Amino acid sequence: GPEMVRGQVFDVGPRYTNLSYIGEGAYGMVCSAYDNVNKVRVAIKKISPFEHQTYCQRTLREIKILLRFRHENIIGINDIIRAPTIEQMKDVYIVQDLMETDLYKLLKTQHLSNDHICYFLYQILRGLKYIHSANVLHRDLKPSNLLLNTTCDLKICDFGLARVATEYVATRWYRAPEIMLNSKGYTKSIDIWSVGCILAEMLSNRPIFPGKHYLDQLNHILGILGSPSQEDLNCIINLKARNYLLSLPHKNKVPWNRLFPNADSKALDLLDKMLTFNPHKRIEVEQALAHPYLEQYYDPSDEPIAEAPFKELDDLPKEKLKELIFEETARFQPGY
Ligand SMILES: Nc1ncnc2c1ncn2[C@@H]1O[C@H](COP(=O)(O)OP(=O)(O)NP(=O)(O)O)[C@@H](O)[C@H]1O
Ligand SMILES: *[C@@H]1[C@@H](C(=O)OC(C)(C)C)C(=O)CC[C@]1(C)C(=O)OC
Repeated sequence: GPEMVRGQVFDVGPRYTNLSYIGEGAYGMVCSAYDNVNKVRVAIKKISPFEHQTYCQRTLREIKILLRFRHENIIGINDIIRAPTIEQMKDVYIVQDLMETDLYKLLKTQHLSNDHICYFLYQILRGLKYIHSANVLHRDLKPSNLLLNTTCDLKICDFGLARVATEYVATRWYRAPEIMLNSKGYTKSIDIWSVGCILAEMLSNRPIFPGKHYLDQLNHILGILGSPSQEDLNCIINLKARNYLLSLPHKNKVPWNRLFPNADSKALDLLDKMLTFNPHKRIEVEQALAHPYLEQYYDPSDEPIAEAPFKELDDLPKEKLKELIFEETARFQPGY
């Protein structure tokens, strides 16, 4: 019958065999496998989203975007397996290139040198430059979706929340303050904040803004950035959120070099421009790439961009979204 892993059906044979559990997100279970047709190792993510409108959104968005992106620092989709009829389709298997680990797992075991922080940071921004050039926001960057192979190549993954320029997630320590405040008008700078948070974690092997909920999270951010300036306050669109922040006790800014006393000063300069409360003043991806911290790797001629930008699913019921997912995956079926 179907192949099985940890008591879960992984029906991807006969082409894909030798499944080995890797890990699990909040939505997908991921295995390595062997592709007997191309004679290569792959990863396969199983998702079962059709009972939940929000899971269907995640699935459709990830498939749609990843199939149009092609970049060394972004995971590609090789193949997609699902049932030959929509009525039988309950699971979707997304076949991707196999990576060895992710930044979350690496940081649990290793303290990175500065040269490795620069390289990983550069690869993040190089992928993000292409993403943002397509007018796409990733919106959920975090260490666990920064995949790594043995050659230390880095590929961004997990585009279920991506959108052209929310919902429950397993972590929001990497979310920009405006996400927790304004609740609308999200820009490319929200990704830059997330990258700033990842840079900080690579510098200390600890998350910079942990917190049990949004309120606690904002207190962590404010406890380091200090109370928002007048100009900062004006860039908050929702007046009730602005009044909330006005209600909090005053907080002084903690100098970055007190938090990271041994870090390279160039790294902290870039971190400061990334973890800027005001999204309009936050450094942009191409400016970050050209920052002196990254001069060993910066090479605009080898930092490609998308040919052209992309240019809604919240209203669609889950039955409509399942039709759309069936349609989007037909190109991997025989007889399309
Ligand atoms: N192509 C891949 N190669 C190797 N490991 C992978 C690959 N894709 C995912 N993983 C691992 O599997 C984990 C879960 O993948 P992910 O795509 O984030 O699942 P998700 O449930 O859909 N979203 P999330 O809950 O945010 O993690 C990742 O954090 C990696 O550890
Ligand atoms: C990284 C070093 C390494 O072992 O990578 C990790 C797995 C620890 C991240 C190494 O062996 C020499 C230098 C590299 C390859 C590197 O990327 O330097 C820029």
